[PDB]
Amino acid sequence: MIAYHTLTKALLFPDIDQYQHWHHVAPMLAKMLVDGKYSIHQQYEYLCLFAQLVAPVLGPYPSPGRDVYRCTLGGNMTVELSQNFQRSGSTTRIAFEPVRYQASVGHDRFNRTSVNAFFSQLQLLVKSVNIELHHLLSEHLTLTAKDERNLNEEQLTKYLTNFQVKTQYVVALDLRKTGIVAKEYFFPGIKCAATGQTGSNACFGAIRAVDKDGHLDSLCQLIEAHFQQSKIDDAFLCCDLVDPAHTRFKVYIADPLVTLARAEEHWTLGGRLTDEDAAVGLEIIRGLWSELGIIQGPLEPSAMMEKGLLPIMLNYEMKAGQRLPKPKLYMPLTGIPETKIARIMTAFFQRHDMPEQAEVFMENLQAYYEGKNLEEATRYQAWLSFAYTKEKGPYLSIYYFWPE
Repeated sequence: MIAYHTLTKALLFPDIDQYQHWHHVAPMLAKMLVDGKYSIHQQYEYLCLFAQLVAPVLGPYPSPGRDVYRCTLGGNMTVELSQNFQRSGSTTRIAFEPVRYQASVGHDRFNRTSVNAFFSQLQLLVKSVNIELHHLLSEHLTLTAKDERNLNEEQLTKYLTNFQVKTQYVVALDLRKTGIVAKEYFFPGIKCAATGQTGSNACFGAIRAVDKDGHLDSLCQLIEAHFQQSKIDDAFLCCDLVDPAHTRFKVYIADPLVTLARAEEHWTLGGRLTDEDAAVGLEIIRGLWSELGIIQGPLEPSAMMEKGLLPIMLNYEMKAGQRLPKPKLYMPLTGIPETKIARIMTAFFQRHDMPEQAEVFMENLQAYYEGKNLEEATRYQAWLSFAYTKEKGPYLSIYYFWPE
């Protein structure tokens, strides 16, 4: 937090919206960098980088009732903080939808230009960021001008009632202790509502358009077969902003059937993953889901939103020289008290030889939400992500929602 207190008396923000995003996001970001054992220089580097690079493209500050282009990152903002837990440290990730006020006031209805503006700034400071995949994938996974002309307000109003926002792109800065690596997410929902194609057709067609030598086709077919068998459509796609030949693609699904049997079906790709690591990780998942008491909300996206409940999500990672696709499970935590989550997390950390994470998890969480009663709060920690390898063991991430 010292870096937030110190940079606050040295940074001159040009407008009130950047000022309010700084004081909204930087305190918790500073706490997480301290908790993650980042050096004091990376605390200043990444806070200052957020101020200079990210806050300008977070858009107008969404005061209650303010008529602005809205997003659901962190629940209600255009920015979301998350944390990946290691043994002797943690890694913080900043995710945001680049947006400028023109999107709120009629000059960019689907917010297409702001991600280009952000990348032109990001690439000046993080030279390793390659956006060749943004130019390649944008056509396949976002609404083009043709798609927009063949779109009627009936298909868009139906899509917006199930998924709230008009988001097409999300950028994630992964703050590794050796330097930032960036990832981009493409949401083809509005494109598919205009063209009628399926999410799997858009996401896997985009991968095969970039993967010309077919290095990923065996992984894509295994995943596509499970989606067609288990009757689920691809929701969106992620990629690393690196050289297109060295990137990782991740295909996401969002299942409104929040049951442990449905989660296990996707974790094993309907039985297509039979290795020992999928079997061990499944048993660690089974116990976490059980002890957390993951709430099965109503399937209808109408009533699941008014109950404040989230679906289950998974992604499947794909790289060129990879044998099998690598799953990761996202368990929704909204509706579960924060102290209950912190009790299972502490027990998890000490069971899997992470005693330093177990000692400080509760006090670190309470400091993220100063003066809040974590026994009544149920909408702060929103997602728990799980992946397992024999090398890494089980590794967990928490995705945080902002207070209302």
